[PDB]
Amino acid sequence: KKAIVDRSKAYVKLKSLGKEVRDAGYVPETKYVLHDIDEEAKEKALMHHSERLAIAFGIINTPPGTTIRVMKNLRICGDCHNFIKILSSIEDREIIVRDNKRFHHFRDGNCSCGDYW
Ligand SMILES: [Zn+2]
Ligand SMILES: [Zn+2]
Ligand SMILES: [Zn+2]
Repeated sequence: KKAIVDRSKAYVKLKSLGKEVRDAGYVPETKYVLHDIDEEAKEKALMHHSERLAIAFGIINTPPGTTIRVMKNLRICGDCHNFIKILSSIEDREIIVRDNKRFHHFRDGNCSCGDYW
């Protein structure tokens, strides 16, 4: 209930981050979203990938510059990998996403996996 409030705050930050990461050169690859829905809804479906929501929550919940550490039991999709790389170029935080195979260390617009995962 109050946890729904934490989610709400993450979705709000995500919208903000979405605009800035777009300004930084992120272009959402919506050809991936296999639903008979409009382009805006497809872009929202990608923005709402849970690793983005968890990163947005980490950013509002921690002091500026704090390393963000997110764990996802599933592989990070190509679109999230691009989004988080670009976010790491404009947010002065190390962002670490642990997926099913590795620790993706996003720093300064690069990932430690070299985009091969
Ligand atoms: Zn889907
Ligand atoms: Zn994704
Ligand atoms: Zn990576």
